[PDB]
Amino acid sequence: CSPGIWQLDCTHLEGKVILVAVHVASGYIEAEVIPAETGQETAYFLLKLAGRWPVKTVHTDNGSNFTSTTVKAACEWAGIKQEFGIPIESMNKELKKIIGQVRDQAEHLKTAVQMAVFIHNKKRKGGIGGYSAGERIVDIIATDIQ
Amino acid sequence: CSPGIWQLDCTHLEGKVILVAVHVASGYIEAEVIPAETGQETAYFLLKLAGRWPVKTVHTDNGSNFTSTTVKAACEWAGIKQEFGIPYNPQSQGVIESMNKELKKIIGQVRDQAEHLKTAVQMAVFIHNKKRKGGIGGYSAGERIVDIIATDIQ
Repeated sequence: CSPGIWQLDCTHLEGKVILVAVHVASGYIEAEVIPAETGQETAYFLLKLAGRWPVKTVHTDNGSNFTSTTVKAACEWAGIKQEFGIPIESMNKELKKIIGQVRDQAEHLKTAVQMAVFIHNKKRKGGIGGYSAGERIVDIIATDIQ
Repeated sequence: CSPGIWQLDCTHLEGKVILVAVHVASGYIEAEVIPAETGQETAYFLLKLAGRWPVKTVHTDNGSNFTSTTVKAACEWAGIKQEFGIPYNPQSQGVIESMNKELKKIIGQVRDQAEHLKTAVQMAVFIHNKKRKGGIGGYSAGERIVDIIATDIQ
């Protein structure tokens, strides 16, 4: 597994679009409800992600928002390589599970999505000891920068 | 400085409101143009921040968006100590003001590179976090934050 590789995909709940990013080596994720499944919204999400982590390569499917000119330009500007494969998902189902679990804890889906991301990244296997995904990513990136 | 301390402020540019968080120990920042200066938008930003980093304390002023019920509940849910008082006995008040000045400087520099202010702000954040002192060697704020936090996991 490489420290700079991420997988990106869009999922759906309550007629809303959720953009999900998974740092493949750690299982860490970031997700957000976007107003429309456009290239512009996807490009905006990528720039945000690239600004906080050393993103070297992003794997995505061939959807129009992902193959868009704006996303291509954002990747060029940010120094990110895009990979598409032949024309992660084990995380979209997991995130949807946690979102179901905490859905009644907030009024809007967007808030519940963030609570679910927090829960996912802070969770320890069997809830006792070990590292969380949030701890695995800073450790992998930190040991890599030196 | 402690690995879990952040300062969060609200600034205005081109009539838009930008929320900025600075990880005091490293200089790393996260910023975003939010649609309205409300407790709801502030809380949403905080929950996002809290899910990616081990945020223990966030310093804010007493503006109505920061003292809103929704922000207090967000901090409570996330286990964040919200401090309205002047920063934790240091002199991190100078560093905390330099980033907001410095970020606005970078926003003016790249403003022509994208159509919308929101995109420019993200480009400025990227530049700020990736930037090396004098552009040669050393650590960037992005590397300092992950190193501080990783070494604190033990």
